[PDB]
Amino acid sequence: ACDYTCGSNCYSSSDVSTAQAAGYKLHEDGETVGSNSYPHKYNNYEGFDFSVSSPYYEWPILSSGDVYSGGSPGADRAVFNENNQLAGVITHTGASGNNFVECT
Ligand SMILES: Nc1nc2c(ncn2[C@@H]2O[C@H](CO)[C@@H](O)[C@H]2OP(=O)(O)O)c(=O)[nH]1
Ligand SMILES: [Ca+2]
Ligand SMILES: [Ca+2]
Repeated sequence: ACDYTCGSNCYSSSDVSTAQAAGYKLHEDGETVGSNSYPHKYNNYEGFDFSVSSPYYEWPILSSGDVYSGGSPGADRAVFNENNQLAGVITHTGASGNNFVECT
């Protein structure tokens, strides 16, 4: 079973932990990858009810199981905060334009 389902994508907690660890490390070292410069601040325009404190940062999580390194980011994102706490897993899949909806 999936711990997180983003559209047709199935993720386990380990997938998210691995993605988050890579994103958080880049954030701490003040480095970014990809033309869209990940990881970067997530403003929460959507108004999701995150249970952890801000600031929030978004980092791509890939369906292939591979850690994002600069190519096409896809539709799914792991959102973490300054204390390395997972805020949530979101996706553009099933959402209009560049909006996000939460993964179930
Ligand atoms: N939809 C959305 N985009 C955000 C948010 N925070 C930052 N962004 C960025 O604002 C712009 C319009 O959505 C994009 O550059 C998007 O970045 P990403 O495209 O890298 O997610 C947010 O809370 N919601
Ligand atoms: Ca997996
Ligand atoms: Ca692989």
